Amino acid sequence: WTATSGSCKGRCFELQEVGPPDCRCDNLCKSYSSCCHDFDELCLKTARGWECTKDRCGEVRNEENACHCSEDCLSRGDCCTNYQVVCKGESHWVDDDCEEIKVPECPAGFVRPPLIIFSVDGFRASYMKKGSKVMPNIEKLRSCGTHAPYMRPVYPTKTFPNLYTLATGLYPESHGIVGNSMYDPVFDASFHLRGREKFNHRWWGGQPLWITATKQGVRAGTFFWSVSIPHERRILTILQWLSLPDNERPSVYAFYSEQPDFSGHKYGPFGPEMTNPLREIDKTVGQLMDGLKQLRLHRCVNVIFVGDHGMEDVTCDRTEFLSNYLTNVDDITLVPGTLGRIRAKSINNSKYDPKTIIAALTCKKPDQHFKPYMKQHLPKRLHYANNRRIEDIHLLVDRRWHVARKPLDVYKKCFFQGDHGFDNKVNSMQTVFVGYGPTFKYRTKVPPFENIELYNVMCDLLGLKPAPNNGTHGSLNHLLRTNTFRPTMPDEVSRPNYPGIMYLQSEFDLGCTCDDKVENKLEELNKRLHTKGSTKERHLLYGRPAVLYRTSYDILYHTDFESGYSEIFLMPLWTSYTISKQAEVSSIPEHLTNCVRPDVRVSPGFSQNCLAYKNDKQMSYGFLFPPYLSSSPEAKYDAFLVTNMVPMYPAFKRVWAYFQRVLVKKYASERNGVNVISGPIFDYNYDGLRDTEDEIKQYVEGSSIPVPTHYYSIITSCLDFTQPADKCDGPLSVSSFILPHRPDNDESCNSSEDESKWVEELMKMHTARVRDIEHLTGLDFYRKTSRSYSEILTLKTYLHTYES
Ligand SMILES: *[C@@H]1O[C@H](CO)[C@@H](O[C@@H]2O[C@H](CO)[C@@H](O[C@H]3O[C@H](CO[C@H]4O[C@H](CO)[C@@H](O)[C@H](O[C@H]5O[C@H](CO)[C@@H](O)[C@H](O)[C@@H]5O[C@H]5O[C@H](CO)[C@@H](O)[C@H](O)[C@@H]5O)[C@@H]4O)[C@@H](O)[C@H](O[C@H]4O[C@H](CO)[C@@H](O)[C@H](O)[C@@H]4O[C@H]4O[C@H](CO)[C@@H](O)[C@H](O)[C@@H]4O)[C@@H]3O)[C@H](O)[C@H]2NC(C)=O)[C@H](O)[C@H]1NC(C)=O
Ligand SMILES: COc1cc(-c2cnc(COc3cc(Cl)c(C#N)cc3C(C)(C)C)n2C)ncn1
Ligand SMILES: [Ca+2]
Ligand SMILES: [Ca+2]
Ligand SMILES: [K+]
Ligand code: NA
Repeated sequence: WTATSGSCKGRCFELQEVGPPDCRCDNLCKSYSSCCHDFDELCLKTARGWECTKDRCGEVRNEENACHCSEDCLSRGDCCTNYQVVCKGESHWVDDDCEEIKVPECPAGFVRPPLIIFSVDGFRASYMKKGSKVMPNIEKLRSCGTHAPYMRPVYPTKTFPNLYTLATGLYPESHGIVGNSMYDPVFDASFHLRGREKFNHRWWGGQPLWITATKQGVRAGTFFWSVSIPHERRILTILQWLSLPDNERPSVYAFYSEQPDFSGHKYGPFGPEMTNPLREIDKTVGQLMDGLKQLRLHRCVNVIFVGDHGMEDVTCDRTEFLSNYLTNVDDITLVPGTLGRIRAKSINNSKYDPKTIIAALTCKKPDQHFKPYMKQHLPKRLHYANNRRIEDIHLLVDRRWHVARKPLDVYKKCFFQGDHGFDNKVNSMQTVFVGYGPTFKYRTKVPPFENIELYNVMCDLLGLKPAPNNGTHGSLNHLLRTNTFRPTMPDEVSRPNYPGIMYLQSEFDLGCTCDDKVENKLEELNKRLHTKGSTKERHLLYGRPAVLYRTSYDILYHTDFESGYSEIFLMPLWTSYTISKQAEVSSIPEHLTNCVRPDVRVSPGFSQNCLAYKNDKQMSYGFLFPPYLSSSPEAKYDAFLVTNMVPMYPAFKRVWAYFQRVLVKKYASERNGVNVISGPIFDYNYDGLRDTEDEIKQYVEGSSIPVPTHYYSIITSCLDFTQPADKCDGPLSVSSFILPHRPDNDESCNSSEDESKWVEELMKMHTARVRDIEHLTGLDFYRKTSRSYSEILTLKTYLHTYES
């Protein structure tokens, strides 16, 4: 209950919120039913519209007007945005030539260039090019400032998850806004797009930019705009705040547009009806830039023009129904649409079985336009699992489709021709970034990057220290003319041991055999050189990875590969090897099929054993350095050391062997050599972070050999592919993956066929950034290169997306 009978006189769009039950006069007031009775009258004026006309020039101030054309308007800070154009012979900002902003040109009293975030809903990346003829203001920001060809959203590619990601630098799983609707099982509460529940603070985790700013003595504008406040009034409000006294004036501001999303849902992304919404957003940008120029701030303020997600063609007839797959369809609740999330209709049911629900949804029709997953089995690049609000069962929906429980859900609610929310790698979901101002570079194109990175940069733009987030601070330094952030490499926590030959063969009782008793002095020093590190410059091209936690591990050198071998997990953390364009693939000789050899540099007690694999009827083993890529018959024996072995499900060895036997050599031929680092990952609590030993839920039967949840590879070459991977003078090129270590290939509907028809497709779906692997391993890669650290940080955030 409010006492709505105070007044907004002299308080319109006040910046501090007055608490109940005073009445309120800010942007939230409508949405809380809490505005003073005179808010519309005083604060939402509309008379005479939003443009000065010649006849109003020099008019006598009439305080009823929406905006002013009177001589006193600039001093009052409330002119119409076109005042100077109509009444003082000035040019619109868009009609002015682009001129480099080498230094901030600010009025006296300005301590720092302000930041304005202009966010647009549903603004698909390709609009920049396809709508260029009708967005002159936007095209000028883009060509004259710093721009990417696209920006990658977060999954799900919905509004509130992406805008709150923009504000926090956090993945949805960490900030808590994991969909546009959410059931929390502790709140027994749903969050939706309509309703007041969304306004409760318990949903919104992390530290958004406006709080970061305020804690550090930098003042912020509203980020939230009530829907009924028209755009022209949002712009005028920002421009009025910008005229406040020095001690009262915010340094950071946001504008949000509901378009072009709103129309895109009705008409599809490139419907003829979309040209007008793009024209109207462009006009709004023009108003802000003309208002900035009037106030002499157009070469002082940093402007970010940024989208939350794109828009795809989606129609009612492209709906998959769970009613066509399940019988028990009334025992579940589905969060439907461009993603699916499934849980139990009633937590009073020990008869609910997720295993059976998954199997009834797996590879059931040939055309099937979705794929079910347990959340921990989703691609690690989505970072979509470590939250109670994300249901255990997830459906990834194909682009252009919907999922729903039953037909009536879709007709007892065709409306719509567009939607979004698909996998964040999908081209139609990509959005926009432009940065314009003294602190951004001039006429610069940068590569596509992820929206999780922008929080750090906005903090940099404002002189703030960012709260802990998921960006990689420094990875976007190349956007900026002046950086206050100079990243440095994390310190190595654990130094390796370099063991020599310390054990006799008969000390090992591993239950392993190898046919290797097949005895020259020219090649007797030569092999000693190899075990001591003589080929190490060829196989370890970027220095050894740094271990960033306390552990015990050994570096092992070999002719063909180098490894960092963990005495705690009884396997390599990493294994590094270079395959030139010229290298040959060979077979595993028949006499060496089951060969496993003790490593005389490593104790029996810190070694794996073959007996356990024999007793474990589910579990088999593979090798991290592949025997197929041995440099010589004699070097091949090094690939069968017990220190190169890793636990692998037979189903997974199909994937791994094809990767090792066919794809590495393909990449070396295409990329003119590759350097490969491979290894295990343990993420049993699916938090995206390296597990400690006491968090492992599965061991090779009867042993202390831990079972990885995933296997990684980082594949690096020269970006200038006229140079070989091992002699590259310049920038690097990388692709990486994190494959799930699964006992079946149910994820791949075509896995009964030859590996050449399904394995690469799987690996593409599980593409990853180097940074994702760093989080999952506690390792730090690329420590010794000739490149700047900033460039290396950009390389570690790169994702190879395999979209056309
Ligand atoms: C993306 O970047 C983010 C941000 O850096 C990072 O997330 C951080 O990861 C840290 C390690 O997992 C974690 O550190 C401590 O967590 C708590 C402190 O938490 C509270 O206080 C902070 C600070 O202001 C809050 O931010 C935090 O918010 C979370 O919880 C809210 C709901 O309560 C929610 O609104 C908000 O969205 C957020 O949710 C997310 O995080 C939680 C975990 O915190 C998840 O469960 C959610 O699903 C959601 O993802 C909290 O309000 C500490 O208490 C921990 O201390 C443990 O572990 C210590 C290890 O050093 C150990 O010394 C202690 O013993 C202690 O153990 C005790 O508790 C155990 C169980 O925790 C118990 O069994 C044990 O026996 C003993 O009693 C952690 O130090 C940060 O909270 C987290 N921040 C955020 C914002 O998520 C991500 O890791 C990256 N992602 C990637 C892939 O890099
Ligand atoms: C049903 O009501 C609605 C209301 C709205 C809505 C109203 N005002 C905004 C802009 O919010 C933002 C704008 C920016 Cl630029 C940033 C940042 N950084 C963050 C936000 C949030 C505060 C976190 C949402 N939105 C999304 N949108 C859909 N539906
Ligand atoms: Ca949106
Ligand atoms: Ca973990
Ligand atoms: K076995
Ligand atoms: Na299959």
